[PDB]
Amino acid sequence: KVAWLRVVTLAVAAFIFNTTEFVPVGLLSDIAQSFHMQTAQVGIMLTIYAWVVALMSLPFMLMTSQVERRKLLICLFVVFIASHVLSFLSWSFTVLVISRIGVAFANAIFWSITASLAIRMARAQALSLIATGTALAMVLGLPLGRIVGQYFGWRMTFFAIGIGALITLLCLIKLLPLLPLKSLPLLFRRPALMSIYLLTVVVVTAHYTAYSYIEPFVQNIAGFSANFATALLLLLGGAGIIGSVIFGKLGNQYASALVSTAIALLLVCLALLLPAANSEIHLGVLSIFWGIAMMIIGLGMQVKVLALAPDATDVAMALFSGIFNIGIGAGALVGNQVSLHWSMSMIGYVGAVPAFAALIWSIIIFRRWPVT
Ligand SMILES: CCCCCCCCCO[C@@H]1O[C@H](CO)[C@@H](O)[C@H](O)[C@H]1O
Ligand SMILES: CCCCCCCCCO[C@@H]1O[C@H](CO)[C@@H](O)[C@H](O)[C@H]1O
Repeated sequence: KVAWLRVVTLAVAAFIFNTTEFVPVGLLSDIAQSFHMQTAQVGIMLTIYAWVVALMSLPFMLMTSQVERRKLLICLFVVFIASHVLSFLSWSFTVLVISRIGVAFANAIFWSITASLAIRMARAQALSLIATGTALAMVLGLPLGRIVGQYFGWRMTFFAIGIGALITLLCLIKLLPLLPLKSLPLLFRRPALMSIYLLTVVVVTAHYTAYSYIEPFVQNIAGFSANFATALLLLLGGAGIIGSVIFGKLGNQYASALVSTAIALLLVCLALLLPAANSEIHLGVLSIFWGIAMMIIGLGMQVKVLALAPDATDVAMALFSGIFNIGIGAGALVGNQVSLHWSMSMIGYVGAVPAFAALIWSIIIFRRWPVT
């Protein structure tokens, strides 16, 4: 009953925390406009947010292992809210980026403890309540947040996100009850696990070289309307939900085959992004594949990480999330460079290189370790 109420207030927080990671992709120009930059330069806020989560997610999780979670959640929420107020009234791109380092700290801690808190209250579908909040962040959180950005501006988008957290924080204060390192070398010494981390960083770099700049790409390269970009992002968000269900149905026994097929499919979408940019329905139909491909890739490797480190899922997850974010920041940076020094239309072809590498690498490591 109220058990459900608290797992539910956890899911709305998941949705809120994931939406703010996502929304900069759909406010890049709006943000660029307010600070007089080209849209690609704004990509630095993505790199910098993702690398701070990466370098901190494993350290943060350890240092906060002895803190009771209700006290922990409140502090991370306070940091989160304060940071979004700071994004709203930020007086320089530098101040905006500094606010984004603040939200990165809260996110890093927040994803440490949120699955554990979901299972503590009654369980398997208590966990799916946290995932569906992520899911909603994808198909609703990012698209709606862009629409708010277009009407009210990007600052109000960040301001609204913090207010929602604040409302969520208060529900958590009423609803929450009292909530009372040596694995790295062993995990390092598992080449099958290390190979998945390697795969993860390469393939995520591939995807985010293009995905980070899809908004300026759609409007300034494909030259479609601002509202076409918003629809594409809902397609991608809904395509991700689609990929999420096929994986959930066949992932436990076809994860390797699913991962490599999805990587092949992602490679193909990257290479055909600029060619498909002349037809709005080609881009829209491409993005449906793109969205399906990338979410199957991400969950397949997450399931490999679990299958390879059941003895230490916490640090393995902290490691997986960390290296996943390194690929996020690398994708934005490479995308940033291809856009500034070459052009944003090669964004699809440059992302294709590492996606190809990752394909071959996936094909190799699944031959070498085929039973999980
Ligand atoms: C080419 C070397 C092989 C790389 C394979 C990646 C697994 C080892 C990297 O772990 C490191 O752990 C640190 C924890 O703070 C972070 O800096 C970041 O998570 C990550 O880099
Ligand atoms: C952070 C992105 C910059 C790194 C460059 C991406 C390449 C990493 C892919 O791995 C390598 O691809 C080789 C191609 O020959 C394979 O032969 C080799 O097996 C494998 O080690």
